[PDB]
Amino acid sequence: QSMSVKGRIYSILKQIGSGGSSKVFQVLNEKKQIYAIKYVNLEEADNQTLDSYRNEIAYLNKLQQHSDKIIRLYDYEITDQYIYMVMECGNIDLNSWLKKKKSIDPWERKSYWKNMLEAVHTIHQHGIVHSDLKPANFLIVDGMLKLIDFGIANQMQPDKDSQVGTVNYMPPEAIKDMSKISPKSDVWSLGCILYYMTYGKTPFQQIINQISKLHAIIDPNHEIEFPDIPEKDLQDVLKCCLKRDPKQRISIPELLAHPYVQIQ
Ligand SMILES: COc1ccc(Nc2cc3c(-c4cnn(C)c4)cccc3cn2)c(OC)c1
Repeated sequence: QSMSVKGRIYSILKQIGSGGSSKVFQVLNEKKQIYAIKYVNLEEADNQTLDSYRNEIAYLNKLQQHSDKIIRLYDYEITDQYIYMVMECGNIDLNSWLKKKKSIDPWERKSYWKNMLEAVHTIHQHGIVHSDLKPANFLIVDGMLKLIDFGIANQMQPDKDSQVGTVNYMPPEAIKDMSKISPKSDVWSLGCILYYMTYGKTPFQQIINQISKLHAIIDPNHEIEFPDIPEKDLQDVLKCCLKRDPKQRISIPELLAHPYVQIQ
């Protein structure tokens, strides 16, 4: 099968992912260049869902010129029935990659981390707080990590359980506030991803019961374990990201001036 976007024809190689009323396909243009096209079916979409997709497209377009750590959006077609977004095609998402890998290279972990900070910092500059960061929001595109979405609309999974979620990256202030959400909330989630890339587990994964897990995340008495590692700077980053008090938690601008990101 093939699809048309702004008078340009793309042939479908395969479906990469799905989630709700959206599908992502690996496609080729006439010159045999690879792209990823995101198709959103708007036929059963409520005003709230519509506005979320409009807001996600607007921010992707706006952020193109600000950072190359944001996934490229080349073109799009939006009607009342559907949305087509032509984007750069990545090799794999970070969650699928972390599930495969037995061990991560220290240099690779540092380079990916730098990319994540730059991408998240860019959205923060524009007043966006993602609030739902997790490895699946990151795409590996020829050695560099790029942010795929802004947490504004529907997330997707590779191609399966539509019920699947994770509270493993959720910050304490988001749970306590039941507005406490700030850029600091994304620092905690990034901290959890880096903790996963360092210890091979998220800080609270060992807790089965979801209620108990949420209780441990907000409990000041539940001490997060930071076992000794050769990179002392990395250990400091982790501890600074995973402070329960968001006022005491490190900021992204400070994380970008950290020895861990700036020094070999
Ligand atoms: C698990 O296997 C794969 C994961 C990702 C890719 N690339 C890819 C995924 C994209 C997703 C998306 C879809 N699902 N997720 C989690 C992100 C959205 C938007 C653009 C994308 C561009 N490129 C892939 O391409 C061969 C294979």
